Formats: sequence, structure tokens, C-alpha cells
Amino acid sequence: IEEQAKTFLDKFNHEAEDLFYQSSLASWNYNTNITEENV
Repeated sequence: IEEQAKTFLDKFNHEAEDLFYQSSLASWNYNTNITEENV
């Protein structure tokens, strides 16, 4: 349960190294220009 808390707070990362960073690399491109579509 505690490991299943540890690993699900580590395997959600397998759903979200992309779904953070490919939203966070996408958080970046708001800032090179006056473009809001990025925000």
C-alpha cells in the first residue's frame, strides 16, 4: 500500500513525463512572441 503509494506516485510519471513536459515545452512557446494561444 505504501509501496503502491510510492510506485503510483512514480508510475503516474510514465503517464506524465510527456504530459508534463510536452505541456511544459508547450508552456515555453507562449513566451517567444506575443502569442496567447500558447498560454
